Amino acid sequence: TDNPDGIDYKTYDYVGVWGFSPLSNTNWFAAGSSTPGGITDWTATMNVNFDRIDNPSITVQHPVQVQVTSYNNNSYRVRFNPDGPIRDVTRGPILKQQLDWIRTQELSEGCDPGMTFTSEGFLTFETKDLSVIIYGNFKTRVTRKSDGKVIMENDEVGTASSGNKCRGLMFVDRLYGNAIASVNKNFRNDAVKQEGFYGAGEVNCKYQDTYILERTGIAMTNYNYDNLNYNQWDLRPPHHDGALNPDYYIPMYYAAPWLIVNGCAGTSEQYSYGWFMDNVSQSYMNTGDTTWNSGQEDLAYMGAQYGPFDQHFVYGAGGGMECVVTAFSLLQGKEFENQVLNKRSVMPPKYVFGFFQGVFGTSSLLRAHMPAGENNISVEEIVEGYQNNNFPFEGLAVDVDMQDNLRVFTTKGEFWTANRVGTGGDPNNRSVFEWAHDKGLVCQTNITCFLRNDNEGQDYEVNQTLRERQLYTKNDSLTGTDFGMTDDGPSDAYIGHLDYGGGVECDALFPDWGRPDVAEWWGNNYKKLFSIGLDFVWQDMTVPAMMPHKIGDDINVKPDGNWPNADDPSNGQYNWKTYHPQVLVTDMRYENHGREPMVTQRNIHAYTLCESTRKEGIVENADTLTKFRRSYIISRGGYIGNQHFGGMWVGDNSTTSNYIQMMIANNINMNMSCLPLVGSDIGGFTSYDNENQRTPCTGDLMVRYVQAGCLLPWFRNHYDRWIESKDHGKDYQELYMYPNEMDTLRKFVEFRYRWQEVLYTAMYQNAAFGKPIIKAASMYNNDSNVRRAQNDHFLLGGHDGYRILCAPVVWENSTERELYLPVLTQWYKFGPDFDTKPLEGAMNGGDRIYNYPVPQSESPIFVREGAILPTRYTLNGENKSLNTYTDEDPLVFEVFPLGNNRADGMCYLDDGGVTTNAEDNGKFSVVKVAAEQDGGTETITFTNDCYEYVFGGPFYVRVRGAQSPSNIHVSSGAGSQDMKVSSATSRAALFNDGENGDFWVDQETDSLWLKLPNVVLPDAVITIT
Ligand SMILES: *[C@@H]1O[C@@](F)(CO)[C@@H](O)[C@H](O)[C@H]1O
Repeated sequence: TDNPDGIDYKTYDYVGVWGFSPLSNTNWFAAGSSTPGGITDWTATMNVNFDRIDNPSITVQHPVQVQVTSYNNNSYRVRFNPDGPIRDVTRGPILKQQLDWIRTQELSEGCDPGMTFTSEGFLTFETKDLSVIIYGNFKTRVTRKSDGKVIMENDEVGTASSGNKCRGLMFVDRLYGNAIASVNKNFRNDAVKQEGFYGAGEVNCKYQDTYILERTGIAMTNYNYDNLNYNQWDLRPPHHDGALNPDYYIPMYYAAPWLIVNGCAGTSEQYSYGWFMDNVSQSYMNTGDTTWNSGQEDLAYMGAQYGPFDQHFVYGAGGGMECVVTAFSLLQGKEFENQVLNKRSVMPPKYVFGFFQGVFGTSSLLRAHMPAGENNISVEEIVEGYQNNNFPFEGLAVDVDMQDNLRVFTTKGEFWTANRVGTGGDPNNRSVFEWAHDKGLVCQTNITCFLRNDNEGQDYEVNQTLRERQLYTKNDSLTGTDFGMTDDGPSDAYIGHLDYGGGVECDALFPDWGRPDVAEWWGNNYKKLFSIGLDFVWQDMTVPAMMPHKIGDDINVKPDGNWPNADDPSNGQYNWKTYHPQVLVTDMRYENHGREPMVTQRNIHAYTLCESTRKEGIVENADTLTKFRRSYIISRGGYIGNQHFGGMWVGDNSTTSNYIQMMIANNINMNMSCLPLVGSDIGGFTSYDNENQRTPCTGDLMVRYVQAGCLLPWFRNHYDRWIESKDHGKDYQELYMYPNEMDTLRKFVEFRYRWQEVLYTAMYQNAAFGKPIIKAASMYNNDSNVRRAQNDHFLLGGHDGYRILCAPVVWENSTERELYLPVLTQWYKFGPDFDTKPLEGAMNGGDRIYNYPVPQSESPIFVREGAILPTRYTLNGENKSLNTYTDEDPLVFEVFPLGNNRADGMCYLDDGGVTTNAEDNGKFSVVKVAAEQDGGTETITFTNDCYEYVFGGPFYVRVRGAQSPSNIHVSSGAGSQDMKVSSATSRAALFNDGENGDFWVDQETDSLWLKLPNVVLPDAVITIT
């Protein structure tokens, strides 16, 4: 039954950060006083008296829960509901079952937060490193035990004569609105603390000409949006004139109400903590922005258009911002389901780390069946171009082009080898996906939840069963709004419009996700694609991203590009490029709880789509998958918690230097919002040349794009292609189309391929421990200079996740950059060339190099001392896809020069996702290695933490800076032997002809290679004298 809490919904339209202003006080309640309401488990209740700040005699009472969530990881939670009872969400990143599991574990270890009400009514409690006090009006001080330092405090506002009111807890009188807010003191301007705020999902922020990482001193909003180019005109500030650049006040595709605050950076007294307002209505994060009077320099807040109020403060276990990220990912963890592998996120197939190509505007599988049309291309041509030119190349992102007339889950004849649709498994009529398997590729295909509704009487089973089973969103509201209607019906359906431009368009119905039965119906449609050879999913238009529309207009008519605007507001008539926000949706937050207008829950839609694809598509129907039983999702939208469904790409970027800068910042920020497998379209998706949209990306920009993206988790070149029947886009963008740059393009893809295990093992570090793959420079501790370098330096890889430094050039036509090397370690220049020549001399960390040289053919990438990295090569020397590697393609442990006479490395091994036995049954291995120099003796030790996956071929150790040994001894469960010099005199010969127990003195790269049998991998001691 609709609106069960009896809310009066006051706001439906978007409200920019210019119109959200808690610090203006008027009509806001804040916390005035309280009394104790008891403690159950680790949850204290305070009965709080809220007073109206501009009239403190107007008062209301609500219960406020304060809960310790983790003692060891120093986290706690504050929640209340000004609109009804406090309720646990049944879907979302934070679930009570996980909180319960964490509390049960810590209790069994004797953790005691000692939560107590003092006799004065104040609440006090401790965690491992912290001590908290909450006074009568909710004024809060969080103190660090070791030094006494106050690391966080909430904000109070004075009144004329009625006492101080605490702005830590705020909500708008329900006579006037529905918003909520929470305000902290912000020490950004403090000379010593110099607080900086980080995180926030996909927000872009310009400073002068450059896009930057930090999110200090700015007003932001989470409001999932079809935001092509990151600067959609309807998102402009009131009365904005001239061009709109992407910038901090524009919402993006991923909803991330999450910041990590970092102060006293680089000193022994650094502190960090993360702040999450777990709300799925439009939310706001202001880190001290005066613009529009939205906030105040010395305060920070989070808020949202709708309740309930639920926020988490996360300080982490160890020192540094990375520890904040690992603790956040624990709160969202699946330890409560006893995951043997997928604890903090879900492991992809190895092939997800390959190089992919998407094209929007292919018109067939084969050249033989391609319809004639200016600039038409076949999938076949694309594969040829990469394969004939020896690119490492994983396969394809196959767009809505392959579908029958935009009906999702269909294909058309042109995308089969015999030019007609079959049901799969016919060797004389292969699907695009079957044909791609025979080329050694895998594919994703674009799926959205628009179910085409205008079918001209033709049969489309997906839409028909959605109808028949009453599973679509209805056209109901509390406002009597008329969302529109077509001749197709049904008469009570919400009907939207999908618009790809250039006439590529249709009417659609949508699944009402919170209804029981919907998630299962949806997952089952994927059988129709899995059984014809599809490997993984590309999840698009997820807001869901509807054609812009105004109430009263026909379903297929959009308003003037300029509307709405300040002089002519939406006034409850614009759809804000998704559902008209008054539509009653079955509640996605709370099961079996009724319907609410979509305005209350916008930012949960993408998350729920992905969830349903993951559980009911990929997992439930895993039997219908052909070549790889493990699969994955790469989604355009979502909410905090998406890492448990798959990874992300940052939608529709463009082809300029600024988009490279944004790609890098987005990747780092998304990693710290616990979404690690993320990327942006390499080369930019949209056209960029205003005098002729068809102009391709320049050679030099593509090189820089590829260089910047090559060690980022998701690596796909994808673009809008101009073709006769879809006349927007660029002519081409494929790497093989760049003859002058081909050699460079190719060698950075090879470089990535060699480090496939670095990426895959970082991914395991994330699934298991929650460590971000990509590290912000400021995650590197005891360094006072990283913060300056942080826009375009990042780190990754190796046993701790900090063994590789990247500082890619972020400007076209530029052959130098300012380089900063983190201090108290030594660095070695590396990159695609260094595989086949010696290292250069050590570079001293803490060095700043102005105008450091960077030819187009190079990019700045450094390997830290003490690193041992797993590295892969093809046995034959040809470039192949990841998914066609076997254990006979060499695994090689490269030992870089030692740090303090030591080096360390880790490697995760499984079958790559051929089966799901690694995550279902524990079938994986984790090998560690160490090297120690002690006088004239070097010892290299291999150990395992589990060895449940048997690596099937020989493996190597490549020691850099070593030459001829006097003797090498290997000890291992399988007894022990001395090694002998190989008869092989080259690397290809050692790989193919060399015997197990052979070593090779590689003078050309100044390396010693040792070849070892597979049985000594899990446990060995190697003594080099
Ligand atoms: C979804 O939309 C398309 F289908 C067409 O623009 C894709 O090619 C895009 O990458 C994605 O945003």
